[PDB]
Amino acid sequence: MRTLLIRYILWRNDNDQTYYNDDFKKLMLLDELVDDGDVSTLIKNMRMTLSDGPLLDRLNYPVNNIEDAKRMIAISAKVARDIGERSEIRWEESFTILFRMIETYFDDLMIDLY
Amino acid sequence: MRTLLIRYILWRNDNDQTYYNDDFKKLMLLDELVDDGDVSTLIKNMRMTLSDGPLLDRLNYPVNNIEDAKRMIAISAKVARDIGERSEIRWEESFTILFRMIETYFDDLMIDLY
Repeated sequence: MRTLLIRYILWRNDNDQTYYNDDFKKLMLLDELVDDGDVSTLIKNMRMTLSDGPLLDRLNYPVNNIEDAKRMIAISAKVARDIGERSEIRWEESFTILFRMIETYFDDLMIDLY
Repeated sequence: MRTLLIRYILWRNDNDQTYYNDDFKKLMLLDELVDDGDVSTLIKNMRMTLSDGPLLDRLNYPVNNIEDAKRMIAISAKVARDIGERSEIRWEESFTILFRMIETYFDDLMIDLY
């Protein structure tokens, strides 16, 4: 789950066909859980501050249920997409926080998705 | 370079052909720079301690030249390979340290490799 999620988020960023996998299709369904307006707001802030700061702030939100986790994956995915591949983001820092929150839900997320 | 290296190390760990890229061939040539005996020693220690601790210790070594960086990538790659896919390693923590040391060499590593 850790690997798959890293691979998926990175893929959402650059859209490199050479790194696409069909397991991404299921994870892509989680996008409906996140409003595009929230993503736009987040991107605007990231650009305003020239940092992943606003993304890390969103990732530092509490995760109390699997739906909360699904949303964090989706927000990471849509931000990754919308920010653009040129964006010099230290992705491992975002993954550190994302997984710090969602790690426990990995077993259930895997069942829920596949 | 950050993305490519994340993708390469993760690929070395699971050997999933669906995540392979031709750019990995060049990075695989760096393996000659690292002795297999050092890797064996490191793996033995990781297993002894049930942690990535010994890997993180190796990654915390100083990087004074591009060859030092090339070796850190190679040690990360061979450890990733030899440890096995089942290994519950928080890869992002290893990437945090690896990139903390090698980040500056990214531009030169890219030229040197491609």
